[PDB]
Amino acid sequence: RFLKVKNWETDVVLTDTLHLKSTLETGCTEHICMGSIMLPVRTKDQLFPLAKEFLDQYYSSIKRFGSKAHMDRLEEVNKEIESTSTYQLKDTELIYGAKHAWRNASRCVGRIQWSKLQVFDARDCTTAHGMFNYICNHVKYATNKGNLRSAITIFPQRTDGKHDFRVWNSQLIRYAGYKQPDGSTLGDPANVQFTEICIQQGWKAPRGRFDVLPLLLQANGNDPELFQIPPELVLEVPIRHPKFDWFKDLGLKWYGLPAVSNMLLEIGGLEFSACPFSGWYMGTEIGVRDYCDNSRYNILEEVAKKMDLDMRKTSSLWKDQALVEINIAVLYSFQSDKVTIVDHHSATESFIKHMENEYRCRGGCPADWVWIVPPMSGSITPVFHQEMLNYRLTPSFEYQPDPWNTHVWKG
Amino acid sequence: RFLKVKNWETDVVLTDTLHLKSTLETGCTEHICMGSIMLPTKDQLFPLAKEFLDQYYSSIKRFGSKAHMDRLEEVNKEIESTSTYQLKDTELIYGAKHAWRNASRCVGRIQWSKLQVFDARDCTTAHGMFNYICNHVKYATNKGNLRSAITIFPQRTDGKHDFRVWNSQLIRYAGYKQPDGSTLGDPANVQFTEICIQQGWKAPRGRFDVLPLLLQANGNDPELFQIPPELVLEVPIRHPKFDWFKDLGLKWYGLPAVSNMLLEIGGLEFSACPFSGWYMGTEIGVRDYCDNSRYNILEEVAKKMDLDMRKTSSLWKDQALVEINIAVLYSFQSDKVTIVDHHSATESFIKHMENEYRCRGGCPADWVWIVPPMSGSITPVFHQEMLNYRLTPSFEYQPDPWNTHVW
Ligand code: HEM
Ligand code: HEM
Ligand SMILES: Cc1cc(N)nc(CCc2cncc(C3CCN(C)CC3)c2)c1
Ligand SMILES: Cc1cc(N)nc(CCc2cncc(C3CCN(C)CC3)c2)c1
Ligand SMILES: C[C@H](O)[C@H](O)[C@H]1CNc2nc(N)[nH]c(=O)c2N1
Ligand SMILES: C[C@H](O)[C@H](O)[C@H]1CNc2nc(N)[nH]c(=O)c2N1
Ligand SMILES: [Zn+2]
Repeated sequence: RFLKVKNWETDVVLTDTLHLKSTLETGCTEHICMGSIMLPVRTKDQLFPLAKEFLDQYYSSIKRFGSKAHMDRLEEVNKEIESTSTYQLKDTELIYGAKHAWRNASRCVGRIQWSKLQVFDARDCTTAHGMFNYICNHVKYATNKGNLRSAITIFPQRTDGKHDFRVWNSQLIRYAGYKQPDGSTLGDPANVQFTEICIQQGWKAPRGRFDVLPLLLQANGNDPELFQIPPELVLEVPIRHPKFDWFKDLGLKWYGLPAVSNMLLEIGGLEFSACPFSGWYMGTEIGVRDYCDNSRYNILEEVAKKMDLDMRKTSSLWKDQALVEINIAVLYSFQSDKVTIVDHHSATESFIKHMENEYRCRGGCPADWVWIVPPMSGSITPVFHQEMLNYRLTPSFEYQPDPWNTHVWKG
Repeated sequence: RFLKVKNWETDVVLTDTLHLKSTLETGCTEHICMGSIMLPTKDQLFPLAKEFLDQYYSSIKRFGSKAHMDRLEEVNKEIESTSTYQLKDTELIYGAKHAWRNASRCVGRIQWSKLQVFDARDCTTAHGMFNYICNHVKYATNKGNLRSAITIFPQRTDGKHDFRVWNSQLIRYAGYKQPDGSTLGDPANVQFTEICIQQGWKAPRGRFDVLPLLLQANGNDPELFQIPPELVLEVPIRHPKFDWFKDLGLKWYGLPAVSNMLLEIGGLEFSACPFSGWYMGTEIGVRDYCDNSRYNILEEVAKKMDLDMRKTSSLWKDQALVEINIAVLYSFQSDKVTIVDHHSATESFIKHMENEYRCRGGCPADWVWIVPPMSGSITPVFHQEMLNYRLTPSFEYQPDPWNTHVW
């Protein structure tokens, strides 16, 4: 079966066959599209076909499909599954698997980079202290004094679901949020709940606007433990504007390393519940969402006041004008400090070439338009005009419930 | 089966039950989402009529009444005898308003119940269509104080006598491919312009030539008519700060009027049903002016602003974009021509969505189309989960008549 996508700007038409290999469900039906919905213990029974599907893909990729090495490996995994109810991946398979989960991530505009991922195998880790050390090393490697390098650290896979490894932080580096008795918020309002957990767990909060949160780390299903990332490993960038000298006095900064730590990595049916991964920022993530969402730092008003825009009616587009200047400032600041960042024009242009390359060589590139299009200037980027097909391939990154809602406290 | 949508900015959760009444298919499956794809008999007819009449009679609190039953009775007999049926004026008006109410890609639906419906089912000739369209244009324009309207021509019979407006919109600018290899005017309209010329249009070969109407009545060959120039309200574009902006020579038309869609009501198909409201600024300033395949003016504007266009990361494109959109809104407002900015429009839509969930159990919405083409996440619709599904009455796409027409 063949599906066509068209780019309405260029009239380029692509043909997808890769979607034939999709296994997971989308959330949509013939009667309803859930394309804008944010969020729409395995028996041996279900496990071997998942292992087999993965190993077949791995051996095809190395041009050894149907080799004795392939057949022996299937054999070895089958016996390991029937004996132990699970199986261990070889380092090569783990690396291939992590790269492909990223390659398959339909919400990621950065995927041109997918084959360049440093994989840190942390499957020998046993304690929260061990997790802390692994994560410090990931932060140091990935940051690389501002010359950012993509990396993932993979902690032991799920067993019975009662011994999960989890990073309780949604991201490795994030700022605390504090709810004031008057209802105002200090810091990042998005992180108020997690900040409260940390305080409850014994974190001494400085109560400032940009306090780096401690790591809350869970090993082997035990209660999580608090650790402070060494401040010297946390690279930050003071935000200033190239023309507006008052912009520095807004007191803004941000961290250099975007590192998602709350997702689950599925490879060959195995589940890696703790798998922090990082790349580098696209400017709009900070300049549009982190700074300008009403529910985040929400600085649009203050900035517009300082530019002396007409703020009496929305039709002066004061919000849009200020948004642009803020995003110029983010990019300017990171570039000036030689910290890797990419603008939304470059990134979406690179994505289009990646997507086209994927169609030619892979038969498709699953992509979620709602996430791929940047949160400002959408139609002056080429992804806006690109039809996309969203489907789910494995290996994959998946959402999982927040650990505080599901954890059984040992005490 | 009962679906929740969440607003991630406000934490407000709405519960959708309205989707369970949807009939038409989405293009999506359990295995693939096609949310970003632009274009994904007596026995057929009577259940469609019944479903429609049931919802009509429910709407006026007369469900299960004798008048309900009598009407249902009358329609069924008419279908058995004549193979089709005729809508009562009340039903036609109800259906048209609900087609708009159901348009999942329309951000302006808070206005849905305030629609002026012109019944042109008595029309028989292309000259008649022209008169009805001129009257629509003049009524809807109202000297700049725009009023939403639809004009509805006779319904499809055997499919061989279709009424069609060949134009995709009532008011649009011609496009001409030059020897220079460049494109003059609106590049999106080169093909249709060629058809106009082939049909005898004497083209002015300018950059903002209002296309003539190509009107098809009763399945006959389309005829050419020029909308009276004094009925096409246009706005010269200037900027409140940049004096040089007027020198770009830009203008646009005040009346957004879609003429290529098919209105389905009660299984009946109205293949000619031009409708109009008023513009949201970004339609002109972002898409019409800044799409690379349209008037594509970003570079010229950025140069006049003397921006550093060496690096993408200067965001010169984004800066020029905002100023272009400031000029559009300022120009329409200064000339007192109705227009809405994307902040006001999306704020209105959130209020509408909440009304619809509260009073109807849902509101079908296509996020890909609802979120404005600039400044997406600083508008509230960006943070609003939406469910997209197809309800009738509806506006549907239909094939362009020049690939259909047996001349
Ligand atoms: C190397 C440069 C990268 C860039 C420029 C980039 C860009 C982005 C952006 C802008 C988003 C949307 C994030 C948001 O809106 O919250 C995203 C999401 C995502 N990225 Fe990438 N990314 C990069 C690297 C990576 C890497 C190394 C991985 C994994 C190995 C990855 C996997 C994902 C996944 C799974 C999502 C969806 C996250 C979610 O649903 O919350 N990305 N990326
Ligand atoms: C009165 C103010 C109105 C506003 C502000 C408004 C706004 C919009 C906008 C911005 C779009 C997207 C158009 C595009 O991107 O090409 C749209 C689409 C649409 N509108 Fe509305 N509209 C209004 C009136 C109406 C009326 C009166 C009707 C019908 C009676 C209508 C039915 C539709 C339909 C069917 C679409 C989708 C068209 C397509 O798929 O090409 N709108 N509207
Ligand atoms: C690997 C990767 C690369 C990249 N450019 N961005 C990301 C997301 C980064 C990120 C960092 N801190 C916090 C977040 C939050 C912001 C608020 N969003 C609603 C959820 C993600 C996201 C990940
Ligand atoms: C009723 C209505 C209201 C409104 N604000 N916009 C519309 C869309 C109007 C419209 C007018 N001229 C041209 C177009 C084209 C622009 C290019 N698009 C690809 C197709 C639609 C659309 C319709
Ligand atoms: C409701 C909607 O799905 C939600 O606001 C989405 C839209 N697109 C997004 N796109 C990105 N990259 N990141 C996001 O968090 C979101 N949020
Ligand atoms: C491919 C994609 O669906 C296409 O570019 C869409 C995106 N969203 C849109 N939204 C509106 N309102 N109008 C459009 O023409 C489009 N085009
Ligand atoms: Zn879908």
